[PDB]
Amino acid sequence: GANKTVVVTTILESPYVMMKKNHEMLEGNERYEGYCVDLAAEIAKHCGFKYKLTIVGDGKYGARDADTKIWNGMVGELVYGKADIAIAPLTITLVREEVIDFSKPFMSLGISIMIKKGTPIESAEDLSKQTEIAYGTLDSGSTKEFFRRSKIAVFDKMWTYMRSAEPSVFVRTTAEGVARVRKSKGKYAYLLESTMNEYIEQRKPCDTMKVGGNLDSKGYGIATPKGSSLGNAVNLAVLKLNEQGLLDKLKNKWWYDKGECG
Amino acid sequence: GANKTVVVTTILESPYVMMKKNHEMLEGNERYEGYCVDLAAEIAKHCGFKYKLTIVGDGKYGARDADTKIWNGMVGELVYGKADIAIAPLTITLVREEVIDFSKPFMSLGISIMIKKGTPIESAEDLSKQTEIAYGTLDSGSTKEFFRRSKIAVFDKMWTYMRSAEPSVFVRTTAEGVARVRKSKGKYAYLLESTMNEYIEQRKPCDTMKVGGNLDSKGYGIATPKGSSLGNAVNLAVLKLNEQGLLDKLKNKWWYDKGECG
Ligand SMILES: N[C@@H](Cn1c(=O)[nH]c(=O)c2cocc21)C(=O)O
Ligand SMILES: N[C@@H](Cn1c(=O)[nH]c(=O)c2cocc21)C(=O)O
Ligand SMILES: [Cl-]
Ligand SMILES: [Cl-]
Ligand SMILES: [Cl-]
Ligand SMILES: [Cl-]
Ligand SMILES: [Li+]
Ligand SMILES: [Li+]
Repeated sequence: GANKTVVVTTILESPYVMMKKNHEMLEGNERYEGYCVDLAAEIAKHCGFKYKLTIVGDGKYGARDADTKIWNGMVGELVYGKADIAIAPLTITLVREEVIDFSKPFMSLGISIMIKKGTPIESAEDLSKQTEIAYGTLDSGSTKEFFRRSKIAVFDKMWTYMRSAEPSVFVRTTAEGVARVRKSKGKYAYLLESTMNEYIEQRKPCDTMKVGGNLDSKGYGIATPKGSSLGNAVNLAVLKLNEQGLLDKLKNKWWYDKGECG
Repeated sequence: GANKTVVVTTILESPYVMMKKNHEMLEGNERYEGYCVDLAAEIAKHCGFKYKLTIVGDGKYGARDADTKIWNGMVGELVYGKADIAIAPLTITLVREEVIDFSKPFMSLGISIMIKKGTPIESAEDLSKQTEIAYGTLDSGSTKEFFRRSKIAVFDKMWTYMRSAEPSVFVRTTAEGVARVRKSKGKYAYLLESTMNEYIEQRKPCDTMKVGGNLDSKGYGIATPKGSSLGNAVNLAVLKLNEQGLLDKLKNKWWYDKGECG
């Protein structure tokens, strides 16, 4: 039948998607800005569709409840037909790949350590061998799931520590994790995706840093419902944008051109 | 119908696939060793297929002749039905994605600069601004195609330099490029994939190094003919192996555990 406007699901997470300061004077997609807003515009331009940015209702990326078998988050919105495409910092994982389609990665990343400057930690092994410096992750998402599911000795030890540490080492949002690092006088380290770690390192008050190698090597992908015709074109668009250098340009724009730490 | 042995196409390129020193005393898949040999075994274990490693007849990765429209290399073997899967350091690119299926990446990489130690070059921009130190790429493959197709000023300038430089700055094999760096007294720099650059930096006589940031960010993928049923399972296997840390283990095994430079 006739073309329809493509429903995009995304999530408010700086610098990927933010409401503009003047959003009340704007309408529709123009209310938002960020890396994923720019990426959505480029994908739509190359694929020739009109689209509407919507914000995922439950604030989650995507996981399946073990009891009800229901998928939540942006993955769920795709699985249940509430959105046509997810354009967000959504990690390509096996369990998600089984239920939705993903483009090839538009950004590479790995789990990483954020410390307050001066914290005597250089690696995941360092954290795992001690408890004076508490450490944790988001309470939902692929970083938490990495530790929960790991059979690698160091990361399994870290997960056992995280589950049993008091007070809770988990946080609900990136902002909460960053604030906790900044306010804990070196006694909290935050495990988060390297992309986000790099972004925060260039934000005032310039008191955090990424330390150590990444713990894994993953990618973010554009997601569509399994079998959706849109998937092929969107994937070719990601590859084209990468080959043209435009994904690198967008990362530089949102991470470094605007950096606040010199 | 009944299960059939899966025909794998690959290419002799160290450390991905090499003939064992004692290969004459061995048969079948046991004649070969390397990262991609180990990876093929893990993929087959997880997917439950038997397979035969074969070596691509024409020694190429995969490109389409502009006049005849015929695909060569491992891509061609898939397109024309001569192999069922390609397991090799095969870069995911747009033009290839249009004709074959690719798994999500099993290895990340970018184009990079190899110098003989002491060469006064730190970046692609450095190379592009001069001619005393000649520089080039393989005469076939995705690294050459990156420069040929680039509309980025620095890389377009480098391509124009490479096409017009005398004597020819192109090489036919990785070994030829490495040898040329080693024998040219600092007057040749080799543009190659970062993975390979890192491998060579750990090989005697320990006289090369990787310099500068990568020029792009790409991945190697396992390839199957478009629409092949094997593609889904193989892709899930790559993701599982990545999530288990086994791809990192294989890279360490073939790059660093065996490193010859300390
Ligand atoms: N990418 C993850 C969600 N996520 C995460 O787990 N850790 C982080 O530090 C993140 C920053 O932005 C999004 C993030 C997923 O897809 O679940
Ligand atoms: N990955 C490339 C082929 N290739 C390449 O172009 N440059 C290199 O330095 C390589 C090392 O191994 C394979 C390589 C393709 O798929 O064409
Ligand atoms: Cl509509
Ligand atoms: Cl282990
Ligand atoms: Cl057979
Ligand atoms: Cl440019
Ligand atoms: Li999928
Ligand atoms: Li494809």
